[PDB]
Amino acid sequence: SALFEPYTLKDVTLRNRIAIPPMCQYMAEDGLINDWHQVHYASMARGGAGLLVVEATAVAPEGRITPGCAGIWSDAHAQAFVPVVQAIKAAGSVPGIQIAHAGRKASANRPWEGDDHIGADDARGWETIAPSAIAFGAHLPNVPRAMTLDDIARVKQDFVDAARRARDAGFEWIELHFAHGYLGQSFFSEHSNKRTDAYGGSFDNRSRFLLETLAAVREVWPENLPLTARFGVLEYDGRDEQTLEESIELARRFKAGGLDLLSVSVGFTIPETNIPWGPAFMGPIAERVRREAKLPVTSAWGFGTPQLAEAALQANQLDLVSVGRAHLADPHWAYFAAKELGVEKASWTLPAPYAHWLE
Amino acid sequence: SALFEPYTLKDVTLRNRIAIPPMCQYMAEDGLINDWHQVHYASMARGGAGLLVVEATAVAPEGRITPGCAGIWSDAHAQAFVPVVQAIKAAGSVPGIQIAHAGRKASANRPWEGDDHIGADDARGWETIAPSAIAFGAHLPNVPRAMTLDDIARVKQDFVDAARRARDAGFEWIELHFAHGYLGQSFFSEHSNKRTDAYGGSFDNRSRFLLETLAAVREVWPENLPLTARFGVLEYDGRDEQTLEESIELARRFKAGGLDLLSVSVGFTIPETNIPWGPAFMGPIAERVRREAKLPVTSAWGFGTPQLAEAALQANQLDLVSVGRAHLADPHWAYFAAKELGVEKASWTLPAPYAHWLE
Ligand SMILES: Cc1cc2c(cc1C)N(C[C@H](O)[C@H](O)[C@H](O)COP(=O)(O)O)c1[nH]c(=O)[nH]c(=O)c1N2
Ligand SMILES: Cc1cc2c(cc1C)N(C[C@H](O)[C@H](O)[C@H](O)COP(=O)(O)O)c1[nH]c(=O)[nH]c(=O)c1N2
Ligand SMILES: CCCCN1C=C(C(N)=O)CCC1
Ligand SMILES: CCCCN1C=C(C(N)=O)CCC1
Ligand SMILES: [Ca+2]
Repeated sequence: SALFEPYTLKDVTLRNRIAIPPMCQYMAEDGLINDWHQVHYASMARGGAGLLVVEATAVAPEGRITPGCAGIWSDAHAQAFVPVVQAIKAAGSVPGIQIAHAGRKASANRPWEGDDHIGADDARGWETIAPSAIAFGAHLPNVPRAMTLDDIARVKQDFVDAARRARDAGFEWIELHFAHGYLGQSFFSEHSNKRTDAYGGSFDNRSRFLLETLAAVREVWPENLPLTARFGVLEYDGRDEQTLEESIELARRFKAGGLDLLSVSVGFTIPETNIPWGPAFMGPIAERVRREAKLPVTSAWGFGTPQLAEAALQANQLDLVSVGRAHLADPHWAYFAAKELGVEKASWTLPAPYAHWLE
Repeated sequence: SALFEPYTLKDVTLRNRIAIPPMCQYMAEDGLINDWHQVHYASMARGGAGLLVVEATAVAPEGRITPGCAGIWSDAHAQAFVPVVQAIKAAGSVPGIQIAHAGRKASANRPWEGDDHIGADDARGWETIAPSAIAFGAHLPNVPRAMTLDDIARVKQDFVDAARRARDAGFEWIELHFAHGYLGQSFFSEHSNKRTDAYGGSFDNRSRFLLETLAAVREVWPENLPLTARFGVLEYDGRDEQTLEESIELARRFKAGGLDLLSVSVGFTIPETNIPWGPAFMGPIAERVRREAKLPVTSAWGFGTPQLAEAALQANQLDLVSVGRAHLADPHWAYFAAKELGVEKASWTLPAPYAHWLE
């Protein structure tokens, strides 16, 4: 089975091609993770996935999506991740982390608590920052503060500091969050970036924040550990042909800047879109990025069917398959997949105290 | 649906009728549980089961099955369970524990490490104790030493000490392990008990160790928390009619002695048997014990299909359905069952960070 072949990137070897993508838990307090996360991540890692990327973790407090988001903006925050890292490794999985800044989509309620921008009366809220003073709209009407050159320099340095802290916590895989309409994606998109300085206007200028951040992080992140990023390569906003061409060119520049793998996603930069949600709908998009930018890729958004995952690998659309919600439903989904694809000794996808009894 | 009705017994209310029965993990060292257990139990509790009975926990070192079995024979051992109790409660489940003594089946290898008696030259082994100096046979050939009267007093007191510790660690449900061929079962069975003192021969005498242990535990275990036991009510040894009749009379005496619920199982006292394994095969046996002894019951051994569980409850065969291996496969099996049975807002069997997304 393609899905259960190992994968080696730099010095890291994954035991199979199942990745658990970052999934916000909204259970942290002041950025600090706790027993919610400890058990959540340890249980999924024991489930058999080869790679577990920890949820979007804010590089600065204002970079959280919500008051429940994890952070890594101080050494105390980083120390809190050490037992999560070590529990993932003890299970035989590889620990990764996604470091993030929510940009204009920050200062929002938890999804099951309204999922909308926090109101001004509410004392949980904070001022948001973005390339331009323009609101997402819809359920996120708050207008961000337009970043100055000093802000841009400060945020870049926050990504660098976060990467250094991830390294020292023991993460073996890092993912820069340049997707889903948050700070990085919003610098790239003409929808949200109306700057007239070096960071807006042209393709080179709009790309600049992303490329400068990647290069700054590259200076502290170990050369022998995968350096990856997540990027929304189209919006389904009526501009897909040109947007995707630009996105793929940026992926070529990521590669020339030392990126080891790209997690291919959707932009979500504005609400006025028509995303054609469906089983494995990103497969052919990821394939095009992979082939044209000549870079390893993963993608998500409809692969929790073991046959869909296997198919995407056999078609060389993906190098890793990211399976999210199915792991929330069943933290041992990788075992389920091994059974469903007829892997020999499928139960030994799991640790002995389970595997012995399930074969 | 019947599966998702609450259950109240003494001061304890279970949020549904799904119980996770005790399942040995063989991952402890010198009886001390560790991070294996912490995550294992916390993840299953978050999966939605109403009751989680912690694995067979030895009241004394020689009463472990294996060198990996959990123990509660010191206050340090009991303190190790406190975070497990706390995590089970935090998940909305009720924490229980099974306290145990393996009798002549003790001093064995872990199941994936041969599953047989440790040989005499292996320094990991120990002398075993039992009512009479008779081996189980087959893969457990070691002959136990016959217990003295002082041994019997000491082991009863170890059960008392274990219950006291379990109480103080915060467990809300206790289960005495009088099943599966271990020490208690072996006092009751004529196959293993050939004693000629007060603890063997007659039905009263064979019952004595079990009834005295129950009464001694009852003195320390709070009256407002369920006091339960697991007991093998037949062997499938060609003596089932008489064995079942005696087992049911013993169950009546347990009830008279303050037992709140009986977990109905198979004796496994000797290897020379013909157990008719199949889906829910214990259902009719449990029903008969329930009806004739007038005690609430649970059972296991083939109920991990949601329809089989639901059917057993509607037929009033069981008050709680114990689902073991399906929870090793999927710690969130209770959510899977809620979906399979068409429970409304089934995803909210799980905590919010999962339920919101799975709706
Ligand atoms: C609870 C939850 C939380 C998040 C997500 C989604 C969900 C369900 N996703 C998107 C996620 O990584 C993935 O791409 C999607 O879930 C699609 O994959 P599945 O169809 O769920 O396998 C996500 N994406 C990301 O880049 N960083 C993150 O922290 C989050 N957080
Ligand atoms: C790994 C493992 C370990 C144990 C068990 C079984 C398994 C699979 N079982 C028996 C268990 O509680 C249950 O009765 C059986 O698993 C049958 O139920 P299922 O068919 O698995 O739902 C068990 N029984 C018991 O009384 N105390 C225990 O500690 C153990 N340990
Ligand atoms: C962005 C649209 C839906 C996917 N989600 C992504 C998140 C992320 N942190 O990238 C958080 C919630 C949902
Ligand atoms: C006689 C074996 C029945 C199932 N098991 C029960 C155990 C028990 N501790 O009661 C341990 C292993 C297996
Ligand atoms: Ca011996």
